[PDB]
Amino acid sequence: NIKIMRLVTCEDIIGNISESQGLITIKKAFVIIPLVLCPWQPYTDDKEIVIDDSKVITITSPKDDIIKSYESHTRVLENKQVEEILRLEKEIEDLQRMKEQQELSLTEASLQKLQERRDQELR
Amino acid sequence: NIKIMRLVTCEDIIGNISESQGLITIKKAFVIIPLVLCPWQPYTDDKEIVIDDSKVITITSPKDDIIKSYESHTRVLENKQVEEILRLEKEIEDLQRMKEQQELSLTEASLQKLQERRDQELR
Amino acid sequence: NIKIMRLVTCEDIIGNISESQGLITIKKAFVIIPLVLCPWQPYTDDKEIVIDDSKVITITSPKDDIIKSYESHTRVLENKQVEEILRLEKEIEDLQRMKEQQELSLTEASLQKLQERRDQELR
Amino acid sequence: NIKIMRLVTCEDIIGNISESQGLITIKKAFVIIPLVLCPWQPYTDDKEIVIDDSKVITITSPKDDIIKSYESHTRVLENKQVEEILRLEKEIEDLQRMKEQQELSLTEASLQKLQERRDQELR
Ligand SMILES: *C1=CC(=O)N(c2ccc3ccc4cccc5ccc2c3c45)C1=O
Ligand SMILES: *C1=CC(=O)N(c2ccc3ccc4cccc5ccc2c3c45)C1=O
Ligand SMILES: *C1=CC(=O)N(c2ccc3ccc4cccc5ccc2c3c45)C1=O
Ligand SMILES: *C1=CC(=O)N(c2ccc3ccc4cccc5ccc2c3c45)C1=O
Ligand SMILES: *C1=CC(=O)N(c2ccc3ccc4cccc5ccc2c3c45)C1=O
Ligand SMILES: *C1=CC(=O)N(c2ccc3ccc4cccc5ccc2c3c45)C1=O
Ligand SMILES: *C1=CC(=O)N(c2ccc3ccc4cccc5ccc2c3c45)C1=O
Ligand SMILES: *C1=CC(=O)N(c2ccc3ccc4cccc5ccc2c3c45)C1=O
Repeated sequence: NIKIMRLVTCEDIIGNISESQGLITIKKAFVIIPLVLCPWQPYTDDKEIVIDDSKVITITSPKDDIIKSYESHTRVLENKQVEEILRLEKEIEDLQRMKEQQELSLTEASLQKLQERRDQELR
Repeated sequence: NIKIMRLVTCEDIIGNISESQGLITIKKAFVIIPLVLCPWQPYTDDKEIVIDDSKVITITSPKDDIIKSYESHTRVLENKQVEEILRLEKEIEDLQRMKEQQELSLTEASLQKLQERRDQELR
Repeated sequence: NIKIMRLVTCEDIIGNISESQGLITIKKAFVIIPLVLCPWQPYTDDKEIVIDDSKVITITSPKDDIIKSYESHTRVLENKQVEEILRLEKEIEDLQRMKEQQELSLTEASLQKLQERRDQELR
Repeated sequence: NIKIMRLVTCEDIIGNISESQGLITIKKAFVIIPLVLCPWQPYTDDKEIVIDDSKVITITSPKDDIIKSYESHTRVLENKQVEEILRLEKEIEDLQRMKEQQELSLTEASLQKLQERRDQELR
């Protein structure tokens, strides 16, 4: 149910909406800058945002081109996210392996000092 | 038993030595460059190195200043190693936490695609 | 309950909120300038601010990084406040001591004139 | 059994070694230039080189990074060799085909003269 929302604060946002008796929920909202798509709330990790219907100006069905652009944007963002996750996987694996290798070639007294220092760190 | 070793290849190396009937073992060897101390074998992680006595020119007891410098050098190296280990601990902890936070705010389909992609990676 | 508030006047403010049936209270509110945190009401000394729910656009849970930055900002502000209080303590103590020392080395007639002048001041 | 060998001629060479009672064999030896890996004996086609143990200074186990670099170097060299073999296969096939085509369009007297000339060549 991809639709365009007009907010009271002269804002146009496209997203997948679900309508209830008094309030509506929106997913993957994007503000439209005359086109440029920008994340509506780049401060939260919530999947959906609830909003009262009293702050609604117009609800409408967008054009096919807008829907296609919205789909492409979301797909590109998700692909970037999964690529970043894979990159972080590889980086953390490499770092852990090299750190373990460094830890292996240590001295008993140095190991005890490291343990005490880490205990003081966590203190 | 900190002592100075003269090798057949015109080399002077100071280290803690243990003498056996045919071969001798050395720990924390350091070549002396006319003074500059350099690691003797910066390619292995072994704690001690065994060497036949037939390749021995002279064994001798060093001066007090040389022993003090050797002790200071070893202590500084060990302190640097433990500091690096602590730094790596902090870095890997931060990276793992941020990666988990990134993983939390994902989509089910994206998570499935990530799982399949990781399986293909390990393939 | 650190949360992000969207006001009707296109404003985003993070703070510790408490929700009631008709109105909500907020503590340590901070406007977000695209990040920069600014005090929401730098004109009042009240600990909490009450606001009707009819002026609410969205309530949401922020990210971990935002919460950490908010905590650090509040802690830094409180530390600055307590340091300023200590500085003022020291300054007023020094000023009072030096003023008392000045008052000690006076003349009886001058003291009477000072008393009359202070009485006229308060008149 | 990838290990580092110190020779009497102030040389460090890494390779896969096999130890016997009096002599040791080494495969894929590589001199280390402070890192740069160079073929130890770029004059022979022998798979393994035998050497007496009396010319041994130190035998040691290298680090994981050195082993990884050695493996990568050997794999790259083998891939280059097989690629060159394939290139030579293609070149010799093309040359033989074109030479046969040239031989086909000849004259009987010219063919006899060619046969006599080749016989004189081999003489
Ligand atoms: C109320 C305050 C404010 O800043 N608003 C606002 C929010 C978003 C936009 C986006 C684009 C745009 C272009 C020209 C003017 C203009 C004015 C105000 C806003 C704008 C905006 C509010 O709605
Ligand atoms: C994210 C993308 C975007 O365009 N944003 C945005 C939305 C509304 C406004 C209103 C006013 C204004 C003034 C100066 C700069 C600026 C930047 C971005 C936005 C602005 C904006 C996003 O928040
Ligand atoms: C045999 C070969 C070689 O290179 N050697 C060698 C090893 C270490 C050193 C250290 C310092 C130094 C100073 C001046 C000359 C010189 C020559 C050779 C070596 C030197 C070296 C061997 O012993
Ligand atoms: C590590 C420290 C050091 O001084 N090394 C060293 C030992 C022997 C030699 C011999 C010859 C030579 C020629 C050019 C450069 C160079 C650098 C370091 C050394 C050299 C050396 C160590 O291996
Ligand atoms: C209404 C009047 C006004 O001035 N508003 C306002 C309040 C705060 C901000 C903060 C940042 C910002 C950036 C770009 C444009 C813009 C417009 C209006 C405001 C802004 C603002 C009102 O909301
Ligand atoms: C305190 C910090 C801050 O950024 N404030 C702030 C909030 C809203 C606005 C809106 C418009 C405007 C125009 C010119 C200057 C200016 C300065 C600060 C603010 C402004 C603002 C605070 O009040
Ligand atoms: C004996 C003669 C000779 O030339 N040696 C020799 C063999 C290999 C190397 C490699 C690198 C290097 C660096 C600095 C000095 C130096 C000296 C001698 C050799 C060196 C070498 C012998 O060992
Ligand atoms: C192959 C690679 C390499 O580095 N080689 C090599 C080994 C030892 C020496 C010793 C002395 C010397 C003097 C001038 C040039 C030169 C080049 C290469 C080597 C040298 C060397 C190989 O043989």
